[PDB]
Amino acid sequence: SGPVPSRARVYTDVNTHRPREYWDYESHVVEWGNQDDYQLVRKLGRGKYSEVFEAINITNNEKVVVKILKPVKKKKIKREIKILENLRGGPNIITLADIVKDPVSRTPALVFEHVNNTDFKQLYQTLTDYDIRFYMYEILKALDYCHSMGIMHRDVKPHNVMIDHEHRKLRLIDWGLAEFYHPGQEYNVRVASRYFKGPELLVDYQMYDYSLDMWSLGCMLASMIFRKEPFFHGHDNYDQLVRIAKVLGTEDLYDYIDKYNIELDPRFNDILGRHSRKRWERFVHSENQHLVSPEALDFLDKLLRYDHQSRLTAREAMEHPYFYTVVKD
Ligand SMILES: COc1ccc(C(=O)Nc2ncc(-c3ccc(C(=O)O)cc3)s2)cc1
Repeated sequence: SGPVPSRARVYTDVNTHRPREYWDYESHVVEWGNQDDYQLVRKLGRGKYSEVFEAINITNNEKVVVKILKPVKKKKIKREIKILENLRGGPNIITLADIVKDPVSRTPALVFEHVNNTDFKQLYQTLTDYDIRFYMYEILKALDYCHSMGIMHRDVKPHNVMIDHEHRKLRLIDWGLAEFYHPGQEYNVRVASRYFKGPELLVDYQMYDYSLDMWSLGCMLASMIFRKEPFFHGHDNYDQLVRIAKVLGTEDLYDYIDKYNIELDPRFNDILGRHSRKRWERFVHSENQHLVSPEALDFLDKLLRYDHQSRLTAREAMEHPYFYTVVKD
């Protein structure tokens, strides 16, 4: 008879108590840098709505990355910009070193610090058990910081986690989907990579929060220790939830939907079927045991939970024994 509302259990009113210019990006006035200080070197990846290039600051010969914002909606540009500024300086948060525009065209471009990212398409291998705990911990720092600042990343995935292994340097990037958290707001469930979409999104529950991001984190932790990227590999959004259900089980999935009085599509109930909750051990093998430990499994199990309200906060996660060595260090 109607979805049960929900609210973040932590940092719930973080933006409510701040000045109106902090989250009101629509009124944010941008200060422009000088476009002529940069020269594009080569195109990297791509994207819909943006063109990313490796570049060089002609003033200091320093490498930099430039994201040209293609014709879209100024609000979206204002949102990412305001967010990037609000987070500037945060631990492991990509640094927005400048903002420029074509004086004639008006086409906006975001200049970021450069990261000599180690090729991930085949790197998470040499990554030792300690390397994972370390980087996971570092990713946690960024999340707790951004969440602390009332902001949801919404696109946590391996591609948005730049890593310069040689320098043990990590950065969380592309805040293109990030949004400000305001208790009781209904958000767009169509964010984040499919393999990293949380149950809440998959069942169309819109009143979600920061917890979306630890689920995505949990997915990354899984793929990393079990050496299966992506861990949950669905064909489409519907199948994505089936992949999760085959691991976490259907009973818990149904208690969750029941709890929030969520209505699922009829056909969806047919494809979910019936599955038992499998034990994580079931996924460990000779090629990934060195990365798996009891602590890792306990931590992962506390991240990957249907009910977003029951997931660990980034802060609580940084306290898990899995990180004993890292912290100690
Ligand atoms: C193989 O060596 C490599 C060295 C460097 C790179 C590379 O892309 N470096 C990069 N450094 C920073 C990058 C970056 C890309 C997008 C965004 C955003 O917020 O949208 C922010 C920062 S990309 C890629 C490969």
